[PDB]
Amino acid sequence: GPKFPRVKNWELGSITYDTLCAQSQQDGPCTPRRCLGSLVLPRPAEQLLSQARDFINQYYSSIKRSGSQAHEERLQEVEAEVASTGTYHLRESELVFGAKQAWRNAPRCVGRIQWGKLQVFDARDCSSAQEMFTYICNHIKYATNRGNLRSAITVFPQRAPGRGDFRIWNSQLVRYAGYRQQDGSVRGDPANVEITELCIQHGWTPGNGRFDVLPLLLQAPDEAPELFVLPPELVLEVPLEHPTLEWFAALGLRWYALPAVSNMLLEIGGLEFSAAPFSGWYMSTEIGTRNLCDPHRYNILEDVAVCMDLDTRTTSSLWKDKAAVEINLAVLHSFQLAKVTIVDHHAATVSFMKHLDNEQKARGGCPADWAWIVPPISGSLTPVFHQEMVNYILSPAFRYQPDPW
Amino acid sequence: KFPRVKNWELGSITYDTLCAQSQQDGPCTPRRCLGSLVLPRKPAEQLLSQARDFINQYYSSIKRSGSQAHEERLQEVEAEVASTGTYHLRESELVFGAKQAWRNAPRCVGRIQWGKLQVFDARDCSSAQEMFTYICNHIKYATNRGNLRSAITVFPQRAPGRGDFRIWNSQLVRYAGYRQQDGSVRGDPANVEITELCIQHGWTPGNGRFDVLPLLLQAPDEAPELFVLPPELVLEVPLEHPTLEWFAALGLRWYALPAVSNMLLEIGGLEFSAAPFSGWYMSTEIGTRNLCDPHRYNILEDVAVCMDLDTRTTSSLWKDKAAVEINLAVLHSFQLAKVTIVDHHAATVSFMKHLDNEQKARGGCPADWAWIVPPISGSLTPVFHQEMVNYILSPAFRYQPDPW
Ligand code: HEM
Ligand code: HEM
Ligand SMILES: Fc1cccc(CCNCCNc2ccnc(-n3ccnc3)n2)c1
Ligand SMILES: Fc1cccc(CCNCCNc2ccnc(-n3ccnc3)n2)c1
Ligand SMILES: C[C@H](O)[C@H](O)[C@H]1CNc2nc(N)[nH]c(=O)c2N1
Ligand SMILES: C[C@H](O)[C@H](O)[C@H]1CNc2nc(N)[nH]c(=O)c2N1
Ligand SMILES: OC[C@@H](O)[C@@H](O)[C@H](O)[C@H](O)CO
Ligand SMILES: OC[C@@H](O)[C@@H](O)[C@H](O)[C@H](O)CO
Ligand SMILES: [Zn+2]
Repeated sequence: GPKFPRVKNWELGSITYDTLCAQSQQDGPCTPRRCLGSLVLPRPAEQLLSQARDFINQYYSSIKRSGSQAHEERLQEVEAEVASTGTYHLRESELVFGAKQAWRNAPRCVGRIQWGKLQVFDARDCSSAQEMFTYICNHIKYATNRGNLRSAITVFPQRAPGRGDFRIWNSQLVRYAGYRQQDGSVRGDPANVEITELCIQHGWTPGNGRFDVLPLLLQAPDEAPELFVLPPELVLEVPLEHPTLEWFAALGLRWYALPAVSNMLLEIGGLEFSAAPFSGWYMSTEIGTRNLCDPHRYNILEDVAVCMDLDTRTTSSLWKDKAAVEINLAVLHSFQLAKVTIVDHHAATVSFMKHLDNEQKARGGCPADWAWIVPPISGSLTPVFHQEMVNYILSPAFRYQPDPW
Repeated sequence: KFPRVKNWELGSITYDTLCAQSQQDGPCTPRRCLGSLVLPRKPAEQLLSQARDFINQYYSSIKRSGSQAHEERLQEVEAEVASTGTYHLRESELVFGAKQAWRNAPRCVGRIQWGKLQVFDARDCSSAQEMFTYICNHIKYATNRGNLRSAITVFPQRAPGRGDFRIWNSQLVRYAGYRQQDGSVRGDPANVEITELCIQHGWTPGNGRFDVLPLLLQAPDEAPELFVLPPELVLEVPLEHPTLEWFAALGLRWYALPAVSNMLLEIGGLEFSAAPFSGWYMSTEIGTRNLCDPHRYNILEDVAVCMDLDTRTTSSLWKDKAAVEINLAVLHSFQLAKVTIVDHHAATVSFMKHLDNEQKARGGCPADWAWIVPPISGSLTPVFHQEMVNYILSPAFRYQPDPW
């Protein structure tokens, strides 16, 4: 056969070869001697220019003007810019293309069937924390759209050599506070204890609920981060109820509509956008299974199973499984009731399979992180479980970056 | 560099140093990870070094390393490879090698049990008939009236001058799959090809959904021979649900003994092409994969309809709900039948314990996260939150191509 990874779908028996991986200009953490594909985290003008040239080539390919005069002119314009400044700047349409391509290229995102439909907000003119806040508020308003969620990304100015970064300190635009208690337990989201304490140290009067929306800690270059409280009316939340378990509503659970990652680095052509929050809509298991049922998160599995009167004293009763299913159903039912976009893990994974087929034809493959694409409940009940996947890093890319503090 | 391995639920970090012991390459490269792939895409000195390495492991295990009998045994192996191009394991070494292959098996969640393995030396087997007798004893021993006991039976090693001893079945016990005229399959669609091979080799087919296949056993360079397992040897569990009284009427059942019969056991450079092993089931293998996979018995919709769920839409999570009840039925029924089974919560918890032991014992543990994390309720189990390093240690079980 061909010398490219052979990729099998075990449910269907179909075979594809990934040739796209040939485009990867960046090494992952795996070697022939060991696979580290389950690790969450991994671990100069000449370099910039090659990355720039490569991106400009991608861009001109995408507009079908590869090799053209404008392509060569743009390439030269970029070299000369890097020549005199040590950096360069993207044209608006390049930024739009690059942002979309970074999403398209994101191995961990199951939502990529939507990749061509991304509203890119250019906020590269932003010059203060206050303006960052306005742009973020605007983003949230646009993306939330009163429950009819729209994918969006707001791109703040790129890392500039000699100058400090724009950084959103929160990992998400909307996340709930986590308050460490005397007993050592946490009220709210344990994931967010550190950022919550930073909000308080920076002047935020903290609530004491399990679902207090965190304020934004926004950092303009070479300034201390500034604190901005999101106006409650901008943050759409959904009270959780269950379609058949009437008591479920009395748990007082809720989640926010808008999943917006705010601390990833968007890298395009060697340029680094350290603040480029993007948002899509939730896949229900992100909330139902991970946020609400993770032992290190809200960890509500036992609470719900007890209310369901399950035998929580034995693993074989599958109480964790029964309760998790009902929480997930409650999440779906409540978002649907509240008319807030949400996709269940079956619809999401079916759409990702369609995406894989599209991308096979468009690009000869699709980088995908199986561990992340397969949902955290009902894994093999979704088609992606049976789909071998090849993981590799393509640029443009979203990258994790260390917390600014 | 040693991979830093974090558990995201507990925040604890380990470093895998064991992976440095890997002498065999997996499918990954820095350019791309192929960790989700089920199968791999594809002389005296090398054998001698694998042999020496293994003998060294063996003598280190009985803490007689560098000793006398150690050096004699290394000498024996060297003299035998030098003159014959191969060598033979002492039974004690074979026993050690098999347990170690199990211990090293990245996809096995049952490895807490690795030290308790009954090893049957069937290397004195000269015919398919004798293989069948060994296999029958294996099954009897392993099944043990439902009190399942891990076992492996090791048939003669591969030899350069001849065909392999092979069991053609992928499992000792598996159900037939009969391709119907209308393209559908009665029974297990996973077994259509082996079912057809059995028929072509003269088996009279049943037409049930759960007809236990006969064994196609191949002695070297001979046509495979067909042997029917004595039904009394094949313990089966009718599946009923503890609360859904209609579930038993589905007529579903599964066999007690999960026994892989087509993997190659490699020990010290020697390859055992037939070395069927068995443990006991983790419920999700049956409830979720065997019964609910779309390309297997695919019973999700039937159960969901019997549960009277809204089957028309994904958002009702009928699949998830049905799957849970099926797994619950499997556990209840095996527990009712007094047949050893482990649920995926118990199994993954014990596996975490095993990871801890192995971290202390050997500085790591090869683990294939995609396989260790159960097919349902992944993140509800501790292994989901556990980063794992996957690599090939020897002794090893490896896949091998189907003999036909
Ligand atoms: C449109 C609806 C979308 C859906 C349903 C969706 C779905 C998902 C899901 C379920 C994850 C796993 C997150 C986790 O478990 O932590 C994820 C991750 C990710 N998504 Fe999306 N996504 C969507 C939109 C977007 C957009 C608009 C972008 C960027 C422009 C994007 C880029 C990413 C990236 C970079 C990750 C990795 C995040 C991480 O590793 O923490 N996604 N997506
Ligand atoms: C004692 C109880 C045992 C349990 C609960 C157990 C559990 C499992 C499970 C859940 C898998 C994944 C199976 C699949 O989905 O295909 C597996 C695979 C495997 N197990 Fe075990 N196992 C046990 C005993 C053994 C023994 C005795 C051996 C060998 C001596 C063994 C070696 C292996 C190997 C090599 C695999 C990979 C098989 C494959 O890729 O198809 N296991 N085990
Ligand atoms: F940098 C890191 C260090 C440790 C864990 C980690 C995982 C981050 N995942 C958080 C949840 N992912 C989210 C959250 C909200 N929204 C999305 N989202 C939005 C659109 N597509 C996905 N994804 C990163
Ligand atoms: F060579 C291959 C080609 C395609 C799939 C594949 C994996 C199939 N795995 C079969 C199910 N695994 C089983 C079955 C029975 N028994 C166990 N088992 C018993 C003890 N430990 C595991 N595991 C190999
Ligand atoms: C250890 C493991 O890599 C880790 O728990 C991963 C597994 N898969 C995941 N998949 C998604 N979508 N999101 C996650 O946070 C994780 N966590
Ligand atoms: C494509 C994917 O690797 C394949 O479906 C794997 C996923 N995880 C698995 N895990 C186990 N335990 N058994 C399996 O057969 C599989 N199949
Ligand atoms: O409270 C601090 C954590 O939420 C923070 O460190 C996040 O885990 C991080 O920003 C995710 O990238
Ligand atoms: O019907 C033949 C299949 O059961 C067989 O090819 C298995 O999939 C394979 O042998 C598993 O190793
Ligand atoms: Zn890998």
